[PDB]
Parts: sequence; structure tokens; C-alpha cells
Amino acid sequence: MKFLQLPPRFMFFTGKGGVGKTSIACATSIQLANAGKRVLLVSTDPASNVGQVFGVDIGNRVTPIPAVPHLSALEIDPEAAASAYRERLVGPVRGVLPDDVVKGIEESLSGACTTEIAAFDEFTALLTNAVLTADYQHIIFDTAPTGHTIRLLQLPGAWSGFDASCLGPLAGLEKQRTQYKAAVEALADPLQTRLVLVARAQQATLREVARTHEELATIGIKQQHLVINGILPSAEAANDPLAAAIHEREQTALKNIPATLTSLPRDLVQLKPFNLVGLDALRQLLTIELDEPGMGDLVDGIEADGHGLVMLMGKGGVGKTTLAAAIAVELAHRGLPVHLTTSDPAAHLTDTLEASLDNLTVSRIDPHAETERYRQHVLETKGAQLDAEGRALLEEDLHSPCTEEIAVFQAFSRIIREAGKKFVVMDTAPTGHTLLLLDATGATHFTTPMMQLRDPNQTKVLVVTLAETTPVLEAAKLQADLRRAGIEPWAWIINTSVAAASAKSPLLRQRAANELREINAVANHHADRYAVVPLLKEEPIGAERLRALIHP
Ligand SMILES: Nc1ncnc2c1ncn2[C@@H]1O[C@H](COP(=O)(O)OP(=O)(O)O)[C@@H](O)[C@H]1O
Ligand SMILES: Nc1ncnc2c1ncn2[C@@H]1O[C@H](COP(=O)(O)OP(=O)(O)O)[C@@H](O)[C@H]1O
Ligand SMILES: [Mg+2]
Ligand SMILES: [Mg+2]
Repeated sequence: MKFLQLPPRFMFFTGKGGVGKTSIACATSIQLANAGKRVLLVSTDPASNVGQVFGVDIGNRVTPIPAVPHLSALEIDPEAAASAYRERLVGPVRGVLPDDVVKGIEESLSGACTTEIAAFDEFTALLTNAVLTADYQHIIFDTAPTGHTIRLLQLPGAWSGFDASCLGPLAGLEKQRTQYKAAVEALADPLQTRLVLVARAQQATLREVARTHEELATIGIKQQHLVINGILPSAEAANDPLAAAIHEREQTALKNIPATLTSLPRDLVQLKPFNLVGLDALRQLLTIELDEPGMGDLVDGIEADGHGLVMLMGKGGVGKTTLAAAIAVELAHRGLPVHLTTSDPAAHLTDTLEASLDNLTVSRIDPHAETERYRQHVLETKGAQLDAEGRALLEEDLHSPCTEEIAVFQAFSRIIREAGKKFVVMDTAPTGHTLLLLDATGATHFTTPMMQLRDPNQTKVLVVTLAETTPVLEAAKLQADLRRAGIEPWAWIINTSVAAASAKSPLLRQRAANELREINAVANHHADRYAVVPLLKEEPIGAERLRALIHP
């Protein structure tokens, strides 16, 4: 490949969760160990099962792998670090401060932002270490800090004083400032770091990774690489129309890549049929009738309990918008009123159908404009009082995903209120962290009361998830966060199930088996009511074809 040539000491990875960062990291580590240089693979997901593939148990203590000479493994548990932060920042105040303060501290130091800050703290601890970076020539991490975290950490300003901002986790950063300054300088220096982007060959994932690359370039990183992982071999589509459609879409995505990413060196990794579970599988990486309930049952249930909101939620690039459009169109077909408030300005799903259908309506909310408006509105509140440094720190904080989600939710609140006895399908619900924080802080923009959302009879938060390991685990994490917030997701929607589709080729068959395992797990111990949506061969961008989703 083009990204394993005379590589520097450190080597990070980053991309959408579940695109194969761990597999590529392990393969690169194995190859470098075979070359002759000592490496130190550092996994990040606690449930990665990295130790399983290598054949040895891996923990917080560095442990050599006997199978591969000159290979050392290590693990960082961001959840453990976050729990430690909460315990050592809350215990001293517990039992002496009012319950409201304790609740606020607990909420602020919890959620995705806290885990990201803890992960960067552990990364900095590994970097600029006494002998960790002096004994092992190469270190190959498995997930890199987001641009927001890097921007926050290098910014100066007192951190010993942590309304919806996410500057709480920075208060738990015990180490000296010079430590993180040196860590960030080492990370940004092209001589030491070679950040690698891994992104599936799809439009949404490519645009997301392009945005992350733009952020990282803004930070200061100069040289990067791209590794498009997930290309389906052309010959695999010899006699399967679904395989032909998949290959056509993948090739179209490759042909039209975002302009910003064109200059970067690019690589391709074929989807090897052999399942990546053993050492042999990772060595060569770089070189059925499913009968499960469809969306008909979900639509019937919603139809039975009408005058309710159907607010999807899930990590980006899992087809939330298309599913919301399909549900809204199906409900409109029955004659019941719907208000499909999608938030995808890039493409139109229900265009030209508003006038054709008597009762259907739409409201296109642009997340970028809403985020910018919220940022501007909050800059002049709590900005004048703060000194220049404080204002800069707050402005940097307000670029987090939490701010964008809060802005989107606030923009959606007015749509909710203007709709009474009428269905309202959403596009992107706020996570549990945002709901809890906005409810605790609040006790022109106005947000819907948490009372309505928590009510089982007026808020059916469906959770859309792709059918793979990591997407399922992160969706389960989101469900746990929502349950902490007090709202119970009503059902689950597994999307893009090749097994549900007609697959008659080797690679598609293996993927279908894996997704069947995931669906079984989801039905067993994640959701009491789940629906599987197949991978439609034709892209669902029309109005009459959307019914294909609801009536496979
Ligand atoms: N090039 C590839 N060929 C075949 N399978 C792959 C490839 N890349 C990733 N996978 C599959 O993806 C699954 C999960 O990938 P993972 O390493 O967890 O990505 P991430 O670390 O981003 O979640 C693995 O079980 C593996 O089989
Ligand atoms: N059930 C499905 N079958 C096939 N493709 C799908 C399905 N759902 C979504 N997609 C594809 O996924 C792409 C991106 O999904 P999108 O809905 O934009 O994600 P988000 O909800 O984060 O906006 C779309 O271009 C769409 O064609
Ligand atoms: Mg992973
Ligand atoms: Mg969307």
C-alpha cells in the first residue's frame, strides 16, 4: 500500500465507526513486525476482541504476542478512564453539596465528549512517555482524536471552573499543560505522525471523512493518507443483480470523490471473503431465507397508537432520512396526516410529492445554518463577561457535535409545537446526553419539555442501526444513554440487511450470515420489537419506490 512506506514513529487512524479501523491497524502492525521493526499496537475499543485475534489476553499492561516476534500489544479503556474521572471529581463533593450540583456534575462528565477527552488523555499519556516511545520504534493506534478535541486541548485558559457547553471533561485533566502541548506538537509534526483516514466507498461516508480531513488540515496536520476499505470485487457480481448494483454504486462513489480529498494519496482494499477473525485472515488483508418482521408491523403499531411522534435516532450514515421518508409516505398513503421534517439539504427524498398528496407536508431544516445561528446567538450571551481567552474557549467549545445537536433539536421544537393532532416524523433525535443537560440547565429558541419525550404515549424513539458488530455496540451504547435519560426506545430498525435481500454469491452470503448473527443478537438482548429493512438494489430517492422499503 501507499501508507506503509518509510512510516514515521506514530501512526493513527480515524473514520466512521465500523469501517475497519481495527482490522487495518492490526494488519499494519503484523506487517511491520514481520518486516523487523518493533511495534506497539494500541487498541481503543474495550470490546474490540483484539486479544482474541492475536490469541493472547491484552490489558492495560503491555504484553508481547508470542506468535509474532517483535510485536507488543496494549489497550486503552476510555470508559474506564471516564468512570475514574467521574469518581475522583464527584466523590469529594458527594454528601456535602446539593443534589442539583451533583446531578449537574455527573451529567457534564458523562457522554461521548467525556469518552473522547479521556481517550485523548490516554493518547497523550502514551505519547511523550519515559520509555514507551523510546523502546518501541513504531506505535499504531486504532482511533485518532477528533479535530474538536485537538483544538480544545491546545487552547489556553483556566479549566478549574467546570450552559450547555461541554468544557466539563477538561476540568478532570490532571496532567500539566506542557504535557498536552508537547503531545499536540508531536501529533501535528509530519515527521512523527502520519494520520490515515479509513472510509467506506459510499457517498455519505466519503463526505463525512472529507469533513474530518478539512478539520484536521485546519488544525495543522499537513500530510495524510486515504485508505478506501470495502471495495466489492467486480467479478463477484457475475450473476447477482444486487452485487452488480452494489458494484455500480461503489464505482460511482470512487469516480466522484470530494474535491478536498483528491490530492491525498489513495489506496484500495478488496473485501476479502475470508472472515477477519484469525491471524491468517489479517495477514493477507493488505495484499438462505431470512424471515423477520418488516416495517409493516412497526407502521401498524404506530397507526394503532396515532397522534404520536416517530423520532428516529442513530449514528450518521445509517439511512435515518430514507427510513423517515418511507414511514411518512406510508402513513400518508393510508390517509392519516404526516409532517416529515427531514434535515438532509443535500438531497430531496419526498420532492414533488407534497402537492400530489393532499395531507403530506415537509419542513427542510439545514443543520449547518441552524448550528451557525445558535453559535452566533450564544456568542453574545456569556461572551461579553468572559475575557478574550474565555470567549475564544467558548467559541471553540461550541463547535462540538453537542452544540450542533442542540441547535437541530431547538429548530425541531418549533415544528413540534406547531403540529398538534398530527403525526410528526423526525430525522435525528438528540442523544441522551443532550436531553439530560438541556433539562437540568433549563430546570428565541425554546426546547420541548422532557415530560413529553419521556412519555411512552407520545414519543416513540426508534433506533436505526446498521447490521454489523461496531454499529450494534454503539447503538446499544446510545440506547443505554437514552435509558439513563429516562426515555425508552420503542423499537429497533436494522437497516441494509443483505440477508433480507436476495443474495446468491459467496461474499454477499457471508455478509448475510454475519448480519443474521447481528439481527439475532439484537432480537435477543437489545430490543423487544425489531424490524429489518433490506438493502434496496435501486437507490431510494423517489416517491413511489420508497414503498419498496415498507413492503419488501
Ligand atoms: N477489507 C475487509 N475485508 C473483509 N472484511 C472486513 C474488511 N474490513 C473490515 N471487515 C469486517 O468488518 C468487521 C468489523 O470491523 P472493525 O475492525 O470493527 O472496524 P472498526 O474498528 O472501525 O469498528 C470485521 O468483523 C471484519 O470482518
Ligand atoms: N434501506 C436502504 N437500502 C439501500 N440504501 C439505503 C437504504 N437506506 C439508506 N440508504 C442509502 O444510504 C445513503 C445515506 O443515508 P442517509 O439517509 O443520508 O443517512 P442520514 O440518515 O445520516 O442522512 C443514501 O444515499 C441512501 O441511498
Ligand atoms: Mg474498532
Ligand atoms: Mg441524515
